[PDB]
Amino acid sequence: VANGHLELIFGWLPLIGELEGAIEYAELPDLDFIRCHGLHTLVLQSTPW
Amino acid sequence: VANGHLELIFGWLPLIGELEGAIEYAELPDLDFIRCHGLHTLVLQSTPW
Repeated sequence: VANGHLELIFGWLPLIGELEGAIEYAELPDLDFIRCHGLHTLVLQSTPW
Repeated sequence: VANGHLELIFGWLPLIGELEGAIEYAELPDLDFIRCHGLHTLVLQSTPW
């Protein structure tokens, strides 16, 4: 049983490395930019014709 | 007695012939063969879906 379990652990080892490498892919500081806009008006004067 | 025992042993002689023949028959070198099998396995991995 010991020889069968040690072999399985050894075979597991590389997948753990791949998963760890994938973990580092999540902490990459990358993003974009957000924008907004605002307007307002004020009627001044008016007259008929 | 000297003649009777001689006749008796001469009559016993032939039986020793077939007895030695059977003894030789018991030494005949013969035999058959034996053959077997076997199998060991090991799981690799698994994931959900």
